[PDB]
Amino acid sequence: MSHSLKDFLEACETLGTLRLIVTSSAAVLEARGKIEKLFYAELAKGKYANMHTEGFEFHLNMEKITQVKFETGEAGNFTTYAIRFLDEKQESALSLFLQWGKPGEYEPGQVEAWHTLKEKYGEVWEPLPVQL
Amino acid sequence: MSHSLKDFLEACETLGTLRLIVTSSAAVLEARGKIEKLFYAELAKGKYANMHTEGFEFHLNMEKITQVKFETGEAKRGNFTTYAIRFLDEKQESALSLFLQWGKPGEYEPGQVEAWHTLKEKYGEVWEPLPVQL
Ligand SMILES: [Zn+2]
Ligand SMILES: [Zn+2]
Repeated sequence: MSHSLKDFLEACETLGTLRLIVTSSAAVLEARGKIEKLFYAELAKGKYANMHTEGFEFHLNMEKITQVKFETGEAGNFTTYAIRFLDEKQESALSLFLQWGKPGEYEPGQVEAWHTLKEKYGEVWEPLPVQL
Repeated sequence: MSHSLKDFLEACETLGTLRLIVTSSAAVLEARGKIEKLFYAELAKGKYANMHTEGFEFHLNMEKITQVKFETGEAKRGNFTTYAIRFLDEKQESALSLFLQWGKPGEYEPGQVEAWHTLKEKYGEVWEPLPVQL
């Protein structure tokens, strides 16, 4: 399965509140927010998807993402729902988790929206070449 | 010279609102907030500095930082001066950058830039963490 990473990122707006996770060699930042109002720009280093919210800013070099995977886990006694954006080394450059309110209480239709994306794009898939 | 990374992170509370930047191989996340209410924990992979706010959670493996550098830069959009603290790993790559958070372009909080220079003078423009201890 091969799909547009741009289309997919925009489609993540349907997931409601997310926990966006980016990890370096030594740090982790886990930001709470909804994906929306994405803007794109091409630079020397890559073709970027970008977001500016009140609490945080986000940039994704779409050209470096080789595969996207859906994943569930266990937290409390409840299921977690994640989407991983993997790089050439098969390491997660970005992870998106559905964000609950009180522990395990997801937003109405949120878990459904996640399954809808997984069914539409597939369990694991590779992005098509990026064109801005 | 060498200093305690723990003491340094505690001292960062004096810098007011920061912009915490963590970069992976392909993504950048920037979160706005003061470095305050830090808590430490020893995990399997090492001693971590952490923060929990409503908007974000932050974790730093202190044992992986080999060098810390103060840098004044210039913003791409605005052409205004930026003030950063970069936490380098063993590859001399920034595992975390803390920027003074600007309001309007080049606008900082009262005493904030002076506080950055004071911290820089106290720790040095480039310094190395001591073996991590809480
Ligand atoms: Zn940015
Ligand atoms: Zn966390």
